[PDB]
Amino acid sequence: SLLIVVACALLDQDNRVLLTQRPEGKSLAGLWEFPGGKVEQGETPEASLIRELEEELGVHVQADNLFPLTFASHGYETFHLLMPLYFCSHYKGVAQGREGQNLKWIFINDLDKYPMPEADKPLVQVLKNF
Ligand SMILES: [Mg+2]
Repeated sequence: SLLIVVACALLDQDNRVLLTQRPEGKSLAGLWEFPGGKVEQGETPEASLIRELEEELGVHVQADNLFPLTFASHGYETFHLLMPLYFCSHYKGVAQGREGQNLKWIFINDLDKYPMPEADKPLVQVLKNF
């Protein structure tokens, strides 16, 4: 019924945020989005995000370095999405697409230049003003 997904705005030395794009596979190029994933049973939201970032990007993050920013809340035909967004400017590893996905570091004021899922878009506005 209610799906909880956590996401992260990873910030580099130059105030670029990382967006990722699923591979084109057998059809067309997908949308740009914040890295993240489902919050699973027996995991805190922070644990889930930390694991997602390590699985997807080989980026290593400490819970004390994840800061709540905002959340999105979005109705779909068959479930409700609640999506907490964290920011993180202190992490270890070099982001690489470990699941064959595409990576793009984008200056914060430029994020709304890129096609993004409808749910991710209010989150972009919050990032610009912070
Ligand atoms: Mg994942």
